Amino acid sequence: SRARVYAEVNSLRSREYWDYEAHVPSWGNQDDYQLVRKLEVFEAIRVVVKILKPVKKKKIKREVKILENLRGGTNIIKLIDTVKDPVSKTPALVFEYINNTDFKQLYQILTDFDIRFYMYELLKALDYCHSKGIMHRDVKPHNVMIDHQQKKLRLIDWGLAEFYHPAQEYNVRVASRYFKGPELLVDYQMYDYSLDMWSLGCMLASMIFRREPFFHGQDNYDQLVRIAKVLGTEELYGYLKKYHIDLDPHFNDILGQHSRKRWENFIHSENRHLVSPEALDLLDKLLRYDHQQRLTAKEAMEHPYFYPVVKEQ
Ligand SMILES: O=C1C=C2C[C@]3(O)COc4c(ccc(O)c4O)C3=C2C=C1O
Ligand SMILES: [Cl-]
Repeated sequence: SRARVYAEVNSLRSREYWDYEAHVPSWGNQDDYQLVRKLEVFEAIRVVVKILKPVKKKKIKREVKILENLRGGTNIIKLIDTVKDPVSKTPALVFEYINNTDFKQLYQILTDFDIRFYMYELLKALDYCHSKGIMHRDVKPHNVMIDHQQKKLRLIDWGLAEFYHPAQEYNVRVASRYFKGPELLVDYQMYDYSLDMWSLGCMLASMIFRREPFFHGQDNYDQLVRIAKVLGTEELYGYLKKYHIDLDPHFNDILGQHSRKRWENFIHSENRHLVSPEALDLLDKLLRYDHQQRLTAKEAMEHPYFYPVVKEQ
């Protein structure tokens, strides 16, 4: 399997780009930054300070190299410095301050324009990083930072983000349960930037249908079952057949007969305004079992759904 876009990007670049094992950060004095408040992560002297956890050294390079690569990115959060504590020789990331407004409080008040705006802003981010050979693997509304007064956005926490090298197999052990795409739930390693487009999409469902999460699996197997109830099982099975995927025996007695529903099955009085058939066209093109069948980040910014947002640019 391969990416429809940006697939060579890293290959055409100096090894130094994407070989993070070879990265050597300069760690600075965290005494430049004092605890003000806690979010883990803290606010400080403004900034936000991330204390890297009991994590292997290799995992840390990957997140610094990637943040430097994406420095100067549209709607991508930015790194002011990487530091350590004098007494505590533990590594630390320090980011620009965005004045957050927790998505659970801010989603319920969104207008059918707010949604496309903030989704457009997300796609600006995802496409930019997809164009640098990096894939996020952790797009949830938690990692989507918004300032509704400022109407700014930042995609955050690149703790999990990996460089894309074609035909490379990746850990299927990433992302949050609700925003995991089918590739992760059926143990398929040869995934790419499409994953984030499932993530994003999943969030689209939530924003216009106000069912948050949209796919609320109660375990990791159920998370695929929950998806088969919308998208249908036959279309699922064909997807597995195509990529010659071994289906774990536990899925045997928990899928069965399921039908492609109508994305309109999810409209009701409370969400009526927020749905437009342009939302329901993009959305379909975004939530497809087959990672390759899915919209790219670019093709998405082109969907009609955003014609109202491009107009006021
Ligand atoms: O891994 C993380 C995790 C967070 C959690 C979180 O604290 C959310 O809230 C934030 C923020 C950063 C700046 C900011 O201004 C803000 O409000 C966050 C992060 C950045 C990261 O890289
Ligand atoms: Cl990983």
